Amino acid sequence: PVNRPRLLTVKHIQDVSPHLRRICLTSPELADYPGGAHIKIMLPQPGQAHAVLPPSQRPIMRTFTIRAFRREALELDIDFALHGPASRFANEVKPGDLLAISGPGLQPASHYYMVGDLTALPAISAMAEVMPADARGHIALLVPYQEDVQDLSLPAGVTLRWFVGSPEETAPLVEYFTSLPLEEQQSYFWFGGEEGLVVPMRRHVRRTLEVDRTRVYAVPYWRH
Amino acid sequence: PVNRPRLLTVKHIQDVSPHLRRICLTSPELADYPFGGAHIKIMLPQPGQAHAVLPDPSQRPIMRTFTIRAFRREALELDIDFALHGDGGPASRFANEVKPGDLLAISGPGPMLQPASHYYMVGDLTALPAISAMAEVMPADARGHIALLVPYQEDVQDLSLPAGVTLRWFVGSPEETAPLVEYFTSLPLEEQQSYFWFGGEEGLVVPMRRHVRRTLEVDRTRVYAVPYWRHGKDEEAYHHARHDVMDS
Ligand SMILES: Cc1cc2nc3c(=O)[nH]c(=O)nc-3n(C[C@H](O)[C@H](O)[C@H](O)COP(=O)(O)OP(=O)(O)OC[C@H]3O[C@@H](n4cnc5c(N)ncnc54)[C@H](O)[C@@H]3O)c2cc1C
Ligand SMILES: Cc1cc2nc3c(=O)[nH]c(=O)nc-3n(C[C@H](O)[C@H](O)[C@H](O)COP(=O)(O)OP(=O)(O)OC[C@H]3O[C@@H](n4cnc5c(N)ncnc54)[C@H](O)[C@@H]3O)c2cc1C
Repeated sequence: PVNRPRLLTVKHIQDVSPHLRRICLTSPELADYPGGAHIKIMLPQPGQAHAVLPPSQRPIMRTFTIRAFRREALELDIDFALHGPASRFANEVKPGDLLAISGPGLQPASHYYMVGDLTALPAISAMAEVMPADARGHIALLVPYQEDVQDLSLPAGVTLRWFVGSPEETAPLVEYFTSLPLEEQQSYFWFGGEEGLVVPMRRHVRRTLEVDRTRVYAVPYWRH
Repeated sequence: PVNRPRLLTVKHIQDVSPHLRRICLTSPELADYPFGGAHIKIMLPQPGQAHAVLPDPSQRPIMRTFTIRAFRREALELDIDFALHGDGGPASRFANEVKPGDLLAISGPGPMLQPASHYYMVGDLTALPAISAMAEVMPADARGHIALLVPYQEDVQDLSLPAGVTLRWFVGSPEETAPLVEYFTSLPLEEQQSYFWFGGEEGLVVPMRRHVRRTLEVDRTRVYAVPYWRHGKDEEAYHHARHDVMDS
């Protein structure tokens, strides 16, 4: 069973940003683990010592991004957008703690248009690491604090602009992204994160432009 | 059965170069297909069959090995790139005659790009889909050298690579390997934290693997040396020769 749930150990923790914590996880069971995919982390219910994997004892599940996966080092990285059960795991985390995770569930283009918040930053960073060096386009990020503006190495022709504001101030960013000229041929639209970012941009793209099913990734990561 | 053979249909065809044909295959059976550019077996009908008979051993299909060039789960699409030629064989016939709506049976995958700081890769058009698939997931600071042998100047194509990876194209027939081999043996190679990948025709893979075995000491796990085919021999004549090359 190569997609089974696995119990992994926190190797080390790191705060790349004030509200972005990178937790490294390890286990010999990573050797046959199946780019930037999403997993479900499985947390114990209140009262349980640990997640009960396989029915009223089932764990609480949240969806997250595989930030990085190093098979040879038996290591898997998950970045937590600090702010629920997942947030209390991310705050109280200590090395040695258990986290159960599920199995996993970027397109070639000339133009990349992306928008996200801090819950979409790991997906964007992972995608940046394998982005084609000649890529063109624009990335817009809405962070809650000016001190979570952080460095993100990009291809030379991709633009990056930060927007500091609360999840409700989807207004400077959305205006700016609706203003920019967008290519509808040989392009990839990636919208992730909060409720009020994915959907304004997704109707913006299927209003002003004719692009196909396959080249619009608009997935709300949560709902305020 | 997540690795069962699946019968796919051709969605569309595309010539990325005159002798490299990207066939895009689709099926709702691709939804649970496992996740770099792995190998697969394609199953073609025998001479007396109208179509492949998926698993009476008299109805076993002919098998060829090919690379998954790209795979898009959401779109239910899988890309295989065929090195066009005119020396015959069932896979060549499938690629030449291919129309949208044609069928192709495929196996499951049998990791390709290994973590390293230096990458040294050689191949021909049969290895270009694997090398392309591996190149587009290399880190931006990866380094190394890639040399390709193609039969015609028009089959040279863009492969965007990390800035630190050299790319050098050699035009010639599969007999004419000596310029490529001279050039690649002239390059200084890192023996630590490196991955060597040799694929394509036998007369590229074997001299390069021997060069690496003579002038450096690299563990076997950091050298890929798989001859994809052999000039003048069909897969039926070559299957066990190829096994004896790889286990040598
Ligand atoms: C495919 C996918 C990948 C994701 N990857 C990541 C990832 O790598 N890192 C990551 O941090 N998140 C990621 N998310 C988002 C993640 O699901 C949310 O952070 C999750 O809702 C928070 O879990 P929780 O148990 O702390 O909160 P929940 O109990 O689920 O939500 C409770 C409340 O928290 C509030 N809230 C305040 N700030 C936030 C916030 N930043 N995120 C969520 N809720 C918030 C909301 O009002 C919500 O109603 C991803 C989501 C998807 C769909
Ligand atoms: C791991 C692996 C991955 C491979 N991936 C690919 C891939 O992605 N794409 C791909 O095109 N091939 C790939 N190959 C090679 C492919 O299996 C051979 O080209 C195979 O011989 C093609 O079968 P055929 O039926 O067309 O020709 P066959 O019936 O095997 O042979 C007929 C004749 O044509 C010659 N010949 C065979 N193939 C070629 C060719 N490509 N160019 C010129 N002459 C040829 C033979 O030497 C023989 O004389 C791969 C091989 C391996 C081992």
